[PDB]
Amino acid sequence: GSSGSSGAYSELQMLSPSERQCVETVVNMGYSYECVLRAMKKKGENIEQILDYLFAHSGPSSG
Repeated sequence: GSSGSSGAYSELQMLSPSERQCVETVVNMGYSYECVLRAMKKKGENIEQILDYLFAHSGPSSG
């Protein structure tokens, strides 16, 4: 799912099924979209990772 050269941020608008779930997932866990988004593009594809990175920014609150 890619071809159009021009249009990067466009993805955000219509992310993929793997990215959407990633975001949504965490977003559901009780996180932000922007952060998660970045984290996702930072850590890539790996909730755990995104979580590890997220926590960093996020505050320590288990439960």
